[PDB]
Amino acid sequence: KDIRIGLLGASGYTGAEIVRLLANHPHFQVTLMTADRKAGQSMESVFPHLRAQKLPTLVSVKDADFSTVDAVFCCLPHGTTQEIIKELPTALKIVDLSADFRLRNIAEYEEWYGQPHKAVELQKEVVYGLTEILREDIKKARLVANPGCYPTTIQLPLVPLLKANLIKHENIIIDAKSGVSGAGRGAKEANLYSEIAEGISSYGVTRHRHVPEIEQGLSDVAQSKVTVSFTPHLMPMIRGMQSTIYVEMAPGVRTEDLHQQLKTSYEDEEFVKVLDEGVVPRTHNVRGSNYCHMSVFPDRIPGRAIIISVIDNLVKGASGQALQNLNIMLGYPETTGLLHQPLFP
Amino acid sequence: KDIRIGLLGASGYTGAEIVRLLANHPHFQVTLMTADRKAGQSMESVFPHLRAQKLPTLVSVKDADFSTVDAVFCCLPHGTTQEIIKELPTALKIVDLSADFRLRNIAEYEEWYGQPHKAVELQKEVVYGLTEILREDIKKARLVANPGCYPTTIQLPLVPLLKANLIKHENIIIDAKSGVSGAGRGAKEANLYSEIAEGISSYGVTRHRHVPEIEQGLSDVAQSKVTVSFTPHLMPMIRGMQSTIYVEMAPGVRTEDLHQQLKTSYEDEEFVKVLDEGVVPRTHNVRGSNYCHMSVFPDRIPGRAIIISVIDNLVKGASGQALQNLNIMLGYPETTGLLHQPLFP
Amino acid sequence: KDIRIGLLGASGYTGAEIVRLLANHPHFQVTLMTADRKAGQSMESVFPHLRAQKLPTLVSVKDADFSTVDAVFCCLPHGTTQEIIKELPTALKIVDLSADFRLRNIAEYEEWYGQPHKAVELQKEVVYGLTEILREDIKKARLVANPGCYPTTIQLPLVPLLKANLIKHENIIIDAKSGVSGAGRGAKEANLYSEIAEGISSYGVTRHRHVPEIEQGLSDVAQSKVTVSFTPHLMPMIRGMQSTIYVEMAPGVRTEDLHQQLKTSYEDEEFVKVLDEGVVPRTHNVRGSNYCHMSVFPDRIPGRAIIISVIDNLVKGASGQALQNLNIMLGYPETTGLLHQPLFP
Amino acid sequence: KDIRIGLLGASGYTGAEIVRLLANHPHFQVTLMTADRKAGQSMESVFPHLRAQKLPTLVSVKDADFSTVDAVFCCLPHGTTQEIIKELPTALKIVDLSADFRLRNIAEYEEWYGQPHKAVELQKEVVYGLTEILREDIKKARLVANPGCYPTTIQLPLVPLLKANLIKHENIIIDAKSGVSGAGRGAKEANLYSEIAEGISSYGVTRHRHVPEIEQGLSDVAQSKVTVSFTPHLMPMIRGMQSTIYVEMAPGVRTEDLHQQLKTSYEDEEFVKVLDEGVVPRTHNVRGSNYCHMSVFPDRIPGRAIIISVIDNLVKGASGQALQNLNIMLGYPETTGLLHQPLFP
Repeated sequence: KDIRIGLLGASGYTGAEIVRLLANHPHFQVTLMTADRKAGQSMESVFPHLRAQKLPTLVSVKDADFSTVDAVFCCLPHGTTQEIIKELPTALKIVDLSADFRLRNIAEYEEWYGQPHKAVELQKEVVYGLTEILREDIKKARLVANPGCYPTTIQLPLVPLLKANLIKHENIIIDAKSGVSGAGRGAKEANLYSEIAEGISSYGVTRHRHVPEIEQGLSDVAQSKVTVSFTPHLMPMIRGMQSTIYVEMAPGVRTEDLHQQLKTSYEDEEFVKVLDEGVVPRTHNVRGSNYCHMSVFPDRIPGRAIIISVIDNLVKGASGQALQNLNIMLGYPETTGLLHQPLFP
Repeated sequence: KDIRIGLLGASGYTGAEIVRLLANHPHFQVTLMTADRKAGQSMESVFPHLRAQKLPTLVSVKDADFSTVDAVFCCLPHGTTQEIIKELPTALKIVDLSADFRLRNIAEYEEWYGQPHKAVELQKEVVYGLTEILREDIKKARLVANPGCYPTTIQLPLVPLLKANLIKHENIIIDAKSGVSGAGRGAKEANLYSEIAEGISSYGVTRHRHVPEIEQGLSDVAQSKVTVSFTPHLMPMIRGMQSTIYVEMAPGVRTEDLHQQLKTSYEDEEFVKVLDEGVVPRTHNVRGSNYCHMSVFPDRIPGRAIIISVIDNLVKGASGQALQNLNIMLGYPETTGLLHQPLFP
Repeated sequence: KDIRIGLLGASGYTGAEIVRLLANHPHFQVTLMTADRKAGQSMESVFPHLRAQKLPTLVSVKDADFSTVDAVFCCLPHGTTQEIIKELPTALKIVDLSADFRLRNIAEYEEWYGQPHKAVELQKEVVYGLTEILREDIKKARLVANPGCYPTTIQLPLVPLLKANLIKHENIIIDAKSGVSGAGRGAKEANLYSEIAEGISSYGVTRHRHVPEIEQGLSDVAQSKVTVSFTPHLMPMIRGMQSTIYVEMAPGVRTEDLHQQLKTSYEDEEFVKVLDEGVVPRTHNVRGSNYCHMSVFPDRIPGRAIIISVIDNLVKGASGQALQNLNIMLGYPETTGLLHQPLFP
Repeated sequence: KDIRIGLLGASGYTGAEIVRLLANHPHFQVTLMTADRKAGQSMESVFPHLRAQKLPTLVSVKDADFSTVDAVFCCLPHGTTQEIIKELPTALKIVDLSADFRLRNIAEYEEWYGQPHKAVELQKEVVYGLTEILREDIKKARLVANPGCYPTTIQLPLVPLLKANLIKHENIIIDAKSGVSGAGRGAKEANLYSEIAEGISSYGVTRHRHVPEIEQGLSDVAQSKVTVSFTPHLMPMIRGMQSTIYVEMAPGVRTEDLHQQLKTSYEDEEFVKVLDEGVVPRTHNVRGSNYCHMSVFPDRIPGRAIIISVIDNLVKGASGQALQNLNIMLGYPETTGLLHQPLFP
C-alpha cells in the first residue's frame, strides 16, 4: 500500500488495536513494530489472534530506522515517550497515544505525572487529537497528542454546550465507568479475572491523571478555569466506557436546548451520534467500533441536566481516534478504515 | 423448629434467597410456600440448586392456609401485596419485601405506582424496615415494609450525616450501580446474557420508583423536603450494588467529620462497616453476605465530599434485611442466621 | 452497489450478523429485510447498535417482493423455511442458514425434526455449504444449506483425516462447548444473565439435532455409516465455540501424520489455520472473525489423538460462512468482506 | 472455641476459603495464620472481604509456634510442603491441601513433579482425603493428603462403578472444565480478566499433574493399572467444575445399572447427590457449597455411557473437603460447618 506505518510499543492492547484497525485499511500498512522485552519475536507469539496477518518481526525502538516509514503511532509507557519522540526524525507525522504531550502547562504535567517535562519546546507545537473538535488544527500538525479515553467521552458533549453558554461551569460532576481493558495487559493481581469478575469498584477517587486533561479542554472553551469532580469506576467487562455527567444548566436554558445544540454540532459527524430524547445509550451498542453515542436527560433537581456519553475505550477512546487523526494528517478521508460496525451481541 | 415461616411468592430470586438464608437458621423453618404459574411444582423444579433441602410443595395464594404459620415473608410484585396482606390473619408478624407499603403518603404512592393505595388504613401502622435506623420501632411492629435495595445503600450513610447537620440537603447526587439480579427472573429479552454481558447502561433516568422512597427517608431526618438526583446503572454481573454519593458538606465541615460521625453511628453495628478514610470499598467484598461497607472521600470540588456505599443487592438489599427485621420482631438475636461470610472470589 | 440482498428473518442474531458483515462489503447491499413479528418496524428499533447504517424498513414476508433482490439469506425459524424457500423465484441465489435443507435423507429429517419434509424434490438440488470442503459444488448451486455451527468445527478437521484413512471411524467422541449466543435472542428464563453467568452445563445429551448432520458429512467421506458421540456444553460467554475431538488413529498412524495431513489440506486456506503441534488454540483468538484454528495432540491412551477446533459460532459457525458461500455463488472473491480481524481482547 | 486451628499459607484462595468456612464453625477457631511474603500484615490487608472477622496478625512459618494449635491446614506451595510438614510436631492432626503427599509411589511423584520426594517415610502413613470413599481410614489418620479438585469429581463417580465391575477400565475419556479460581491468585498475564473473559481453551493436554492422582485411585479399585485420557479446560468464570466422563459399560450392563449403583453407593451421603436419569447437573447449582451432583446418561455409541460430575472447585474440590476430613479426624460430625447452601444466582 502507499503509506508505511511504524508502531512504537506493539505488545500492549492499544498496539494490538492499531494493528487490527490497519489490517483492512486500504492505504496504511504496518512495516515496523517495536517492543522492548519482546524485541526479536514475531507478534503472533505475543498476540496469536493476529496470525492471519503478515507482520514484520518486532525490533527495538533504538535499532529502528525510519527512512522508509511515513508516519508513526506511539504506544510507549509514561516515562519514555517525550525523549523518544523528541529524538524522532522531523519528516515523520506522529500520533502519540500516551498522555505525555496532552497537557500544555509544563508545571501542570510535572505535578500530575511526577517528573519534569523532557521536551518543553516540542510541546508547544503539539495539537490535542480530539478529532471532531480540533479537526482543522489536527490536519496541519506534525505531532498529535491523542486524547485519553475518559476525556474523550467528556469533552465531546461538554465543549459544544460550554461554547454556547448553555451550562454553568461550576459543579460539573462526572461519574465514569470503564471496562478493565483500559488497565492494560500488565500482569497485576488486581486485574486477574478472579479479582475483577462479578463486582465493581471506584478508583482514582479525588485525583486521577485525566482530571487536568479534562479541565484543560473545558477551561479553554469556557475561557475560565474549570474545576470538575471526576470519579472512575472499574467494570467487570473488557471493552466499553460511559460517563454519566451531571451539569447545571444556564439561566433560562432547558434540556431541549442542550439537545438541540448537540444535535446541531454533530449532525454531520460520522462518529458522534446524538440520540433522540429519553433514549438511553448502551456501551454494548458501540462495542468494537469508533462510535460515540450521547443523550441528554432532565435531572430531577430543577435546573440540572444529565448527559450520558459512551464509546469503546479501546477504539474511539484510543487507537480508533489515533487512526482518525492520522488519516486527516496524511490527507486521506477521515473515516478511512474506521467504518467497522459494532460487534453486538 | 420453633417458628413456622410462610413465604408468599417463592418462585423469584428474593424468594430463593429467603429459602437459602433460612436453611441454616436455628429457629425459623419454612412450612408454607406460594408460587403463581409454578404452583403445584416442587421447588427442585423451579430452583434445582435447592435440592439438598426438604421443602413443601408450592401452592397457590388462593389455596394457602395462613393460620398454619407464625410469620410471613412476602415477595410478590408491586400492586398485589396490599390487598393480600390486608386480608392476612391478625396474629401474623409480616415482612413485606415489595414496595407497596414503603411510602406513607398515599397520593405519593399513587403518582409513582400508577394505582390507588388499596390498604390506606393498614398503611399507618407500617414500619420502614431499615434495621440499623428504625430498629426500636421495627421490634414492636406487626407489619414491616422491607426497604428497596438502592434506598438501603443511600440512607445508611446519609441519615446519620443529615441528622448531625454535617451535609447540606441540596444537590445530593447519587450515581448507583446494580447487578442484573435486581431485575428479577422474568423472561425478558433485555435481560438475556447476550444482551447484558460486556456492557453497561443507565436506566430509570430522572424518574425511578426508588426516588420517593429515598426522599421520604432523607426528608424525615432533614425535617425539610429533600429533592435528590438518582441515576441507576445496570452492571454485567449477578449480585452487587454500589451508590457513589456526591454531597455538599455543611459550612466548616470537613471530610474527617463525616467519617467520624459515620464511624461513631455504626461502630457497634455488625452489618454496617465504615472503612478507614481513603479506602475504597468493593461490591466483591460483600458479595453473598448481609454486610454493607461504606467510605468517605474528599471531592476535588471544595466543600464537597464523596460517599461510596456497597451491599449485595439480594441480601442486605432485600431478603437479608427482611430476615434481619423478622429476627428482632420475633424476639430473636438480630444476627441469627445472617452471619454468612462474603463468597470471594 | 451492484448486488441487491434480501434478508429473511432479520430480527435474530444471525440476521444482525449478516447486516454487520455486509455493511462494509464492497458489492453486496441489503435492500430488503423480513421480520413479521416486527414488520413495519425499524431495524434500529430492534438492534440499536446498527444505527450508523441506513437500512431498509422491516417488512412482512407476505408483503415482500423478491424479484427486487439478486440473492437471499434465510434466517427463518426451523419448520418455516422449506415452504417459503420452495416458493421463491428461481432466478434467486439462496443461502439458507436454517437446518431444514442440510439433511439429504428425508426420513432422517423427519425423525430428528418432528415433521415431514415439505420440499422433498427441491432437497435434491441443495448443496451443503461447508465452503472449504464443497467449494466447487457450492459455486454452481442455486440453493445452499449453510451448515450448523458445531458441525462446521467437527467436519473441517475430520473429513480430511477420514478421507486419508488416518483415523478409524468408530468411537469418535466429541465434547463441544459454545457461547450462549447460539441459543438465539428468544426471551427464555434459562438464558437470562443471572441463570447463565458463572457456570456451565451440558445440553442435548445423547441426542442433539446436529448429530445426523455431523454423521452425514463423516459417513460420506468414510463411505460407511459413522456413529459418533457428541455432547454440547453451554459456556458463560457470548461468542465462541470449541470442539475437543477424541479419535482413534489408524494402525501405524502417529499424531505427526494427522498434523501433516491437516497442514497440507488447508495450507492455502485463508479461514482455516492449522497451528503448530502442541500449540493450544483459544476461542478468544477467533472471536468476531470468520477464522477457524485447529490443532492436534497425542492422547495419553496409546493409539488415540486429540483434536481441538475453534470458531466464532456466529461467524464461521453461521453468517460468516453463509456470506463466504454467497460470495463464490455470485462469482466474487471468496474472502470479500470477510477479512475482519479477531476482536481481542 | 474447643479446637485451635493453624493455617499454613493463608494468602491464597484456598486459605481464604478455609477462613471463610471456619468463620461459623461452632468448634474450630483459627488462632495462627502463616503468610510469609505478607507477614506482619493483617488478613484484612490481604483479603478485605474478611474484615468482619477478628483474626490474628499474619506470621511467618519460621516464627510460628505449632504447640499452640490442635490441628493444621496446609495450603503452602508445592515443593515447600514435604519438608515443612515432616518437621511439624507429632501431636498435630494435619490436612495438607497440596499435592505433595497424594501419590504413594515415590518414583511417580518425582517424574510428575520434577523433584525428589523429601519425606519418603512419612508418605507411607498418609491417607488420601477423598472423604466419601476413605472415610474410615481418614478418621484414624494423623496426616491426610486432601485430593485435588478434578480428581474428586472423577473418582466419586468411577470408583463405585469400577468396584462393582459395571464399566470397563480401558478408554475412559475425561473432558473436564474449571473456573479460573483454580489457577490461584498468582499475578500472571494469562489469568487477567481481559485475557480470560469471553472465551475458553484447553490446558494440560496429554500430561497434567492430576493424571497420576486420578489413575492411582482408579487403579486401586480396578486392581489393574488404569490409563485414562484427561483434558482440562479453562472456563471464563470464577468457581465451578465439571467432568464429562465417557466410559464403556461392561458386557450386559445398561445405563440403568450404573445409575442404581451410584444411587445406592451415595443414598445416605449428604454431599454427593445422584440426580434422576436424564437430569443434567449444573455447576451453577453447587456454587459456593460443598456439594457434588452427578448424573448418568446413555452414549449414542452402543455400550457406552456418559457421566457428568460437578462441584465448586474451591469447596468440595479443596477447602471444603479439607474441613470435611478434619471434622472426622477430630471426632466431630462430618457435616459440621459445611452445610452452606449454594449461592444461586
